Amino acid sequence: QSMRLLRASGRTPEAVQKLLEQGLRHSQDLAFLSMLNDIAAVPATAMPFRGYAVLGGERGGPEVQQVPAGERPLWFICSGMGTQWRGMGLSLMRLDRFRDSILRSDEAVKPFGLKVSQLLLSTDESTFDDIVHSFVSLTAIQIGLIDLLSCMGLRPDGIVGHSLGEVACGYADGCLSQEEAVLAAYWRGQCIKEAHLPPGAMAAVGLSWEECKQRCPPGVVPACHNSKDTVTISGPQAPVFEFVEQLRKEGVFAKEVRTGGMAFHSYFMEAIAPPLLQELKKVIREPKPRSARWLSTSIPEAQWHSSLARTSSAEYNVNNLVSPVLFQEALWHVPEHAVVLEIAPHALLQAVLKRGLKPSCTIIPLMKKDHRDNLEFFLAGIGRLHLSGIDANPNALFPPVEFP
Repeated sequence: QSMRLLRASGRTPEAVQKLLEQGLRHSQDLAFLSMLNDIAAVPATAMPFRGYAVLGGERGGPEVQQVPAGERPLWFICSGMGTQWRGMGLSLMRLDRFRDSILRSDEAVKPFGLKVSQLLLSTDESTFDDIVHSFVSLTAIQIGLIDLLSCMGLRPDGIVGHSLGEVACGYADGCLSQEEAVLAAYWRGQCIKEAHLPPGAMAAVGLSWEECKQRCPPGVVPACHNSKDTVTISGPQAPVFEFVEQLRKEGVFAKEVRTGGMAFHSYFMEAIAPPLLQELKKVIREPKPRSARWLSTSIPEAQWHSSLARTSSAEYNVNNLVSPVLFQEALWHVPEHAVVLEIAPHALLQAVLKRGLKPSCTIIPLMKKDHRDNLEFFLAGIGRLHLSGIDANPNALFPPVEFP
């Protein structure tokens, strides 16, 4: 499985192009490429032009640009809202560190008879229609992506999650373990499955959160504060569709969100809190404290200096399911020149992230739903870190090659 990321640096664009050209004409010499990648670690101060190319496959045209001087902070965004699709991650399964993560996850769900790998390796179009399947798979993949990133020594300066994403976030913050985090996905899924709730629904709507609060029919609530003029509403299905229709009729923006007839982050879920709280309290014994890096979207800023806030307990994670997603409010804290990575099997939030952030923020997705080959895509993403001054050596992602 030849494909490699090559990164380059130099005091002139032409230096980098020439460099990339050489790697291209030595595509199959891994010892050589590994060397080139070690070389590229050079301050913009010294060598203000950086470039990259993914050798193997064809998103492989080179990218070169001038890097600006200085420190840029790295931010992890973990998506959650339904980023599932038939064949997630088989793409990335070629990276041993990734495959090893997922198998390590399988270990956590060996009981309950579920193989996340079997799930991903599956080929049934209905396979991810199951809530528990999706939930675990989503979180599995996020952990994998996190592990890939961490192997290149990438420590995030800030972490922000969205619904289920706050589980991944815990893992990223080193609050939850792989075992802990994966079961959190499982139980959250299982408790819901078992509940057999009425028919619910959710919808993205181009009103303000306040306007949403006011204009909302009874039983239908604002659920996710995605941006300043985008909010996902949530409640019993009948009225959710009725609302989205009236809204379209009057030229507001209004896109259904597939969620399996479910009203998440609403009173509906309140039913499932006590069972979930039970199970999770078993899984997260001696809960760990959350760091200042990890901004919470379940709890609002004002009650952050708080006990529920203090740690990522079963109490914290149950609250997440019930409480609304205060995402935009967290985004407000991401600084001006942040590099931001969407950690998710699909980059659903790219739109909202771009919208709720500034030209000087750089936003990098790591996977695209149904992409020809997500390794290429992910590698490209890693290339983009280079172009943005972040030091991330791809050599780490592949087997070593010393002494030819």
